[PDB]
Amino acid sequence: GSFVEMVDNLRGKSGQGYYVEMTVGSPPQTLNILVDTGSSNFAVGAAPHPFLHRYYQRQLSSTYRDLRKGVYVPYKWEGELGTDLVSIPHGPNVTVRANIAAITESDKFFINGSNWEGILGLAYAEIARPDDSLEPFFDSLVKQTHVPNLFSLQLCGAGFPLNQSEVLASVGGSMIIGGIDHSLYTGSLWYTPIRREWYYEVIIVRVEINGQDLKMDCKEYNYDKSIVDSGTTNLRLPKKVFEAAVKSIKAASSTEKFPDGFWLGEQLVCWQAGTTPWNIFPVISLYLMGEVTNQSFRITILPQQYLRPVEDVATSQDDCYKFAISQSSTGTVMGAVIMEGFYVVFDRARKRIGFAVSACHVHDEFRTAAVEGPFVTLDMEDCGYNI
Amino acid sequence: GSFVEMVDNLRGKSGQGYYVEMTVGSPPQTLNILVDTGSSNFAVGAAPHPFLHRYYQRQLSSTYRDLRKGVYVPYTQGKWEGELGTDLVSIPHGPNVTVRANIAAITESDKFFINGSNWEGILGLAYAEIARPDDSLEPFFDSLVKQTHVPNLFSLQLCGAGFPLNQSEVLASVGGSMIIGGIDHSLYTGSLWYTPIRREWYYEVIIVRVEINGQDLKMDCKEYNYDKSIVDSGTTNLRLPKKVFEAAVKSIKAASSTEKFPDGFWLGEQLVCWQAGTTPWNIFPVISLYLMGEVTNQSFRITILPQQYLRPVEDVATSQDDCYKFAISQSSTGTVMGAVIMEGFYVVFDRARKRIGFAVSACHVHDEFRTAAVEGPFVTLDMEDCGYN
Ligand SMILES: CN(Cc1cccc(CCc2cccnc2N)c1)Cc1ccco1
Ligand SMILES: CN(Cc1cccc(CCc2cccnc2N)c1)Cc1ccco1
Repeated sequence: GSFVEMVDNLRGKSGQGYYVEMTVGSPPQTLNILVDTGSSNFAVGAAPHPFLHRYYQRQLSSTYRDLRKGVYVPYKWEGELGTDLVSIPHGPNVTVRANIAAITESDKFFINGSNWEGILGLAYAEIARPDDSLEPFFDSLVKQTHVPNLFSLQLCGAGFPLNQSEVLASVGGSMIIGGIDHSLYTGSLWYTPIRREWYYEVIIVRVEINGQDLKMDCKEYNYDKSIVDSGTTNLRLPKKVFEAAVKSIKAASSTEKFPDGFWLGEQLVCWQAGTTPWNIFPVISLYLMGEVTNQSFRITILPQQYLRPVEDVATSQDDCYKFAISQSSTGTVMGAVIMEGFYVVFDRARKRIGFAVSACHVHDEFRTAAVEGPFVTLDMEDCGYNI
Repeated sequence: GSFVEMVDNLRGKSGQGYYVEMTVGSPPQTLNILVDTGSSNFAVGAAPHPFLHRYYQRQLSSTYRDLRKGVYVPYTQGKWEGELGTDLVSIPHGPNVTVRANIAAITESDKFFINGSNWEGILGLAYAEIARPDDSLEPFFDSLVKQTHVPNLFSLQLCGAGFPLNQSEVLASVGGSMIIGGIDHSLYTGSLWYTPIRREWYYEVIIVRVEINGQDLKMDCKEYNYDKSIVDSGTTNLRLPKKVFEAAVKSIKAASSTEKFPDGFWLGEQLVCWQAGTTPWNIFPVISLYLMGEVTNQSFRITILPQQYLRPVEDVATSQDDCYKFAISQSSTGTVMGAVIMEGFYVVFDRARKRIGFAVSACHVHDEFRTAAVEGPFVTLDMEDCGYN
């Protein structure tokens, strides 16, 4: 581990997000910021909100600069654009002037009890709002300092429910800015190409449930795109893929019958303390395009990743979970529960994303998550979707 | 001899299928249903789908009965997931009867419903042996015959227009006739020749000889029926077993050799266009399929023109050129006489006498020099050896 100052700098969980501490303004105003590889705007609460116990106060920063431009981002938050000096206390020892969207109005954005007051969009300018002329934070960081154009994320799910006090005192993972820390993973790093620089887009070429090929035209897996998104909780799949995957997961776990509400990801299922039947649920393997022509590799997750720990509505001693795989109308999304199984390297400089088994992934004595390769795979370019 | 209330009750085309109007539930819910002699399930869209502008709403039918059982039907050419039940069904332009039939309410489907075909369901007219999930689910036609006095027989006249039909034309055009319970003599010319239904599952028949412009393909006749030969209104092309397809394409290429076409054409994937009105029909050969007759050692033949095996398609430029796709393709499931072959003939599915009849269609496309034909008899020996076991 060569980046000890950034190791363990994250807090949070898959259901509400993982955040890093940042400071904005002069003198520095400390705020907790959601790490989101699925968006490209740095935006912070800048006005009182029932779910915020602190926010960015522009009139108290001597380095605040008003851009005299508004921005509306519906998913929903509205803000006022400006720039200010920004730092990451447990990160690179540098201060940069970055664009900041001061959130003045929001609907269903700030989550009661998540502990974050803003969002750090780490994707590319092409999807920045209002348009690509608003330089994203990481682009500003790299242009203004000597920090290498790469960051890596280790998101650590606890494997069990964390109450409001525990989630504030618990280490949720690491965001290494400008490098790769070898203590955060085991085995080798396998890289898949970033197809296009907007979202962190990748190409899935094969899907297996307990080794059984889902057998779908691989274009279906990336319809209309496949991205790595730390700002989303679930592994989400295109309608047709979700329907085929749920049917296969139900068949593999058929020794136990679960209510439709469970497979819809809406209702929790509980087992007597310590008896969760992990072994009846299948592992899921996603094969990704490799960097070598006709070569692919696979990442395999366990039900310990796709079943999300939740506190029983009775706070009992039962171990409960919600199914963390859901249908998508916007393509495949490898959300937080999938990233919790791996150390993910966003190698912007080499236009590639690396995956390695996470040193903090939850597993049991019989199975572990995996990143394995290589596999000979043909015509993988045809797996990509073109509008 | 004449069923005027059923004449012209079909719409559609070979590329997307021919459908008949049906009603399901109480009060009646109207739906366009694909006529398919290649399957045995009555299944209808029962949930929103981007290619469906209407679907069966079970909660609005007072006569809907839930069978509490699912059914999953996967086809390399389409897949659908459904919930089984029964309801009252009628065919507005068919027998004046109402039947309680099994209905698979389709809730999930993959590549089954096609954009712009205008049908929201499928009527499987074949036998119970191939009904899903098993033969205990009585097919619609079996229910119809058991519940009414309708004769156990139906006939199909599928009419190809000979040219592309645009989105509004195909909805206003008469695509043919499905005569339920009989035979209408105005739909064909000449005599009807019958071939035995070998076994009641698919409508299985036996081909005993194949000719391309009179030249015998000369293959062991068992190759033509490997592993079976069926009449299937549910698929577009004339499909031939790999070995037969390769020999047939070599012969059709040799007969049409005065003009060279890209391999993509012979793969049925790319169109070929000619200036308006100049399609060189005459350079393409007729294809003759000899079928086992009902008389011992007797066979007859049906002859198809390129006007049947070259399928009219609109040019990617909408130009005034006349364009087509080659409608003969390779099969791994035996010989399939699909829609383009049925467009040449009036086909009688005589279930009561376990036989299929063929007659030249009064609506088949041809030119002034050649016509489709159904002719016999021919002395043919050992025709039972042509069947695959
Ligand atoms: C839902 N999270 C909050 C939230 C709310 C609105 C927009 C965004 C970012 C934009 C976005 C929208 C939709 C999908 N992904 C995204 N990155 C994030 C919390 C979270 C992070 C990880 C898991 O839970
Ligand atoms: C391909 N048609 C739709 C469609 C799709 C999947 C299964 C089925 C029915 C089952 C079947 C499968 C394969 C061959 N024949 C069949 N009857 C029909 C449309 C059509 C009919 C005539 C020409 O285009």
